[PDB]
Amino acid sequence: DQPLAKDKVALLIGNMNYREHPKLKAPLVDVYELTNLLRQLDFKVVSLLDLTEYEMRNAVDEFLLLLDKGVYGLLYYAGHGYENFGNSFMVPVDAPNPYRSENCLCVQNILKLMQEKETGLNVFLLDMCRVTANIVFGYATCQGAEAFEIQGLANGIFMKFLKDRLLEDKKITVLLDEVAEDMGKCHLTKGKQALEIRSSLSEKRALTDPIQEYSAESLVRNLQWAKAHELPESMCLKFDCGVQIQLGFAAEFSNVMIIYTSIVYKPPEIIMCDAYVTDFPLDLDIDPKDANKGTPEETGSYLVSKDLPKHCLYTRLSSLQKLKEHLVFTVCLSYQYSGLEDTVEDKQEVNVGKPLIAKLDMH
Amino acid sequence: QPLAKDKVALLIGNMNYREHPKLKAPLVDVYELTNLLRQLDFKVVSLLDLTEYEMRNAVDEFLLLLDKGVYGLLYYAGHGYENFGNSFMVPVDAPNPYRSENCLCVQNILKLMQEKETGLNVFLLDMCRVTANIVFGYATCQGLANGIFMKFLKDRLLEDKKITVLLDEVAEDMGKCHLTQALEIRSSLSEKRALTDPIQEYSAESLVRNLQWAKAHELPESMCLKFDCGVQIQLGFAAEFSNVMIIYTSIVYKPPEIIMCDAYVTDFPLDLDIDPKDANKGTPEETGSYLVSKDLPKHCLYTRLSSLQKLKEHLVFTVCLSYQYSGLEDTVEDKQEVNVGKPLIAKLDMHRGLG
Ligand SMILES: NCc1cnn(-c2ccc(NC(=O)N[C@H]3COc4ccc(Br)cc4C3)cc2Cl)c1
Ligand SMILES: NCc1cnn(-c2ccc(NC(=O)N[C@H]3COc4ccc(Br)cc4C3)cc2Cl)c1
Repeated sequence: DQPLAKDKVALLIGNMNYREHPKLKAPLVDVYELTNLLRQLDFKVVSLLDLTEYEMRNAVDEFLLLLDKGVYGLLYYAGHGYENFGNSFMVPVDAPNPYRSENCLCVQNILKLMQEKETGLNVFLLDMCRVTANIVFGYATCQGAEAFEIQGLANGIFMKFLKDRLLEDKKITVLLDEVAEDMGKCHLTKGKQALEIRSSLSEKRALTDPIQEYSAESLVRNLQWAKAHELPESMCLKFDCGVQIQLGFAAEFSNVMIIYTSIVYKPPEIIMCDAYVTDFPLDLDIDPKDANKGTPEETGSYLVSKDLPKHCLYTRLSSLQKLKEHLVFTVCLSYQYSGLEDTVEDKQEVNVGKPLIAKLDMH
Repeated sequence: QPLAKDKVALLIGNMNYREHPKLKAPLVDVYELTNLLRQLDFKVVSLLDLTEYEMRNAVDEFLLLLDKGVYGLLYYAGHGYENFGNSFMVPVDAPNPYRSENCLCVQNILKLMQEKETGLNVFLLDMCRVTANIVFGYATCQGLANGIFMKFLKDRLLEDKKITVLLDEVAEDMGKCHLTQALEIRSSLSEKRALTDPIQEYSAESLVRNLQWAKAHELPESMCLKFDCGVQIQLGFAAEFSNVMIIYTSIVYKPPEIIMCDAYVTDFPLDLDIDPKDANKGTPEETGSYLVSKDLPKHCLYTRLSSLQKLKEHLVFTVCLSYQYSGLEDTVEDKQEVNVGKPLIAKLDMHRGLG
């Protein structure tokens, strides 16, 4: 008979900007594409980029609390990893050089924590660069870039093959076995990408299984998702000179938001009219040289450009998990009247609350 | 179509532990898996009750057969345990409590297998609590019936399907059955390999594998022993396992002037540790032998030699005859020493120590 999911939840972590290790590029595109594919399969997804050790530990611990009886969970990690004494570790962006196991997340410890859950299906996919829980563990490993090799937005090897099979209505073990076979058919993969599948799945479970809504347990999961996806409402700021500026917000990842400013009305007597954002909380570590760009791409934002209106100034806030209080910042306006030489200045402070992952209370 | 350069298998079943509870399922499970693998054209060596050094030597010699393109299968049934995320196979001489140093680390064996250019490497653990293409089945459980794992495995093993798909079906059958025992499958298989793939020989490498198999399966020829009194006794040999041979005696001819006579075997090498109270039985079952009873003639006396891996030199033993002439009261005794060479696993030259 048809297997069903009580619910479907997923946590995706992509680490790229390492303080003491080579920077990676594939986790950005891989996490974004996997988020959209899992959304088509009706997963409630939280996707985080560039997490420190404590951030990673807190995110995994909170994901594990959602794993009630019958729930389908998926944890995906892309970034640096390593093996030591038969144990594999996920490397956070603040890890020292050389790698110390105390500063990394032990994959085996997470599998043991998952083993204690009564989940319908638990999928743990590691895309690293070097009474049953129904756990399926996909361990993909690739070599680090060659220092003297020639290096757009390309997918990593594993995600390239996984995205072609992930939407299939087949048992997840069968599906991953097909992925391993596709990679074995390619000669370019033969020495640069490996895949090991560990499974204790005893039932025909698939990511496409339907979901079985007003219970407290169900509401807790919906509420965590809803908070993590909450963007500030758009604001129309009215200045004394008559100029009106709209402040817009778009989501790229659960901890990455794009802010844009647009001139909605400029009185005829005003010619120059620059609106820009400033005074961001110090926790976010925003470099002002990268804020107020003429295009979203100049802020390092390539994936949500479709959902952004043109003729704005864009700013990328990419460390929202470090925001411990409300997001308070300033919108400055620098303008010049027709027939006059001096530039006039004005500003207003805005409070847009706790956006996206920050709504879950960061500590 | 995928092909195997050759198909080799080593099956170990541990039951009679010195310091741990005795097990029964490995006897039946090893025997049944041997016959199924033989139908799939595997060259199989199946050993029972191995000590630490015996297990290490057998695994090391099995790993030497794993040349490029070969399909290997290693099966272990017996006590096992997990410690620090590592699993260990427990030999019959292991002390209590368990120790990593006295047991075989499963992960160390997987690492040794990882270095081979095998076409397919299957490692199945049935425990009681150029890629290598490794598929690892890890079954754990907490009376002549099969063990749980082998019961489900034997219904699927002969299928012409990819070994990973086949083991996934086994895990699903156990998940349906209320009776069930856990199963974890670890795989790095990137090609469509199956135990049913055909074998693709006169090369030296091919001949080395055939020779190891041939030696491990060599039984002594049947013998007709002729005694001075005219009595003739036929001595027979049957294989139950690679280290377990059944010996049987029968009176083929008794001269009319001999009113009664009995024959029996004695003086086995001390390495074999044969208890004479268990030898010369009227039925094979009384010797602890019930799997090969079909291939044994009736009305013989049976003796089970079950530790052939401990035989260092030729198997030399005595056939005694006690008889009585018609018209006489006293019983006449006679005996003949018999040398049957090194049978089965003993033909591979058994030694003290490691390597
Ligand atoms: N530097 C400051 C700092 C230190 N720690 N943290 C921190 C604390 C808490 C979290 N919590 C979190 O991610 N919760 C998610 C887990 O994934 C899913 C998946 C599905 C659904 Br439905 C809901 C959720 C909820 C994250 C962080 Cl990064 C910040
Ligand atoms: N206490 C005395 C003592 C100590 N060590 N040993 C000992 C030494 C060597 C072996 N060698 C062994 O079993 N070789 C087999 C391995 O499996 C296969 C599989 C397929 C084919 Br084709 C051929 C073979 C050859 C066994 C033992 Cl028990 C005895």
